[PDB]
Amino acid sequence: KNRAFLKWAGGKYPLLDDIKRHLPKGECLVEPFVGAGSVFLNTDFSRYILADINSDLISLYNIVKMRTDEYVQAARELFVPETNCAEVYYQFREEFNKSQDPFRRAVLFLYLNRYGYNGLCRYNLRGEFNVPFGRYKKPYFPEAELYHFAEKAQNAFFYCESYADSMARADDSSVVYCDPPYAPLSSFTLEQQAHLAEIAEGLVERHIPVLISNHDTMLTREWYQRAKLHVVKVRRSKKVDELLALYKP
DNA sequence: TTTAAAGATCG
DNA sequence: ACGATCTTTAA
Ligand SMILES: Nc1ncnc2c1ncn2[C@@H]1O[C@H](CSCC[C@H](N)C(=O)O)[C@@H](O)[C@H]1O
Repeated sequence: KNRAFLKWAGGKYPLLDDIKRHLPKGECLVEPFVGAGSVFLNTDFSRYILADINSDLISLYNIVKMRTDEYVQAARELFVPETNCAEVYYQFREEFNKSQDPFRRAVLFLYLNRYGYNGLCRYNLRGEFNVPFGRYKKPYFPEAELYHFAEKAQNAFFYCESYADSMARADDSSVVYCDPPYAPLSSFTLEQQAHLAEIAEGLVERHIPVLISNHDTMLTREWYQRAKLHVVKVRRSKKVDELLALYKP
């Protein structure tokens, strides 16, 4: 199982085996919520359509793809012992929020992801990254993970857009996998959760397969009722299980 | 300016 | 999911 170079929510590494089992074969893979791209990095499709609402995330991916060697040499210089302290971290975080250069922002973004608190990605209403210092012993520089991403990305297109627009890029030879933000166990609204299901039912009706992963709750059962859903027992957090909704035509 | 409740901030 | 301290919202 290949590892992503970013710390990110929805790593789904223990679920990668289960996703691949229920993921239909196809020419292209559409991923509306790509995030760290663990599925993209652990599958074998000829083409990829990868999208996310996070503009920093998509901008980083393009730069890693198009300017690989340049980016790696610049980002590696930030992973040295003297950058592992609060004062330097908050200046880098400020430099990121004031930078207008996509390349420089992409470099700092990896630093903030690996040195930041719990690898979180948080913004205020001004679009300013405000995650505090993480205080780790020795943050890992994912050089191998970076180069592997860049190679894999040669057959991929990245778009910063909502799920509705990205899924509309799907043709007959494409498969769609969806990993939306988790459903409430007790932001991404409930309407969007149900909307995603509606669009999914549209694609199948049109001969495009769709696979959706989420928690196993009462709401997810109802949203994904028109799909041959399967369950997997991760069983921890009450104990909650993961639901895999498959819209096979 | 008053005001009570809600939302936003960021370590 | 935390919390002291900001800003916001409406009459
Ligand atoms: N409305 C939207 N349209 C497209 N992408 C979205 C979106 N809302 C959130 N996303 C992206 O989708 C990704 C989901 S990763 C979330 C995985 C898992 N469900 C969890 O909640 O932990 C995030 O990186 C986020 O940037």
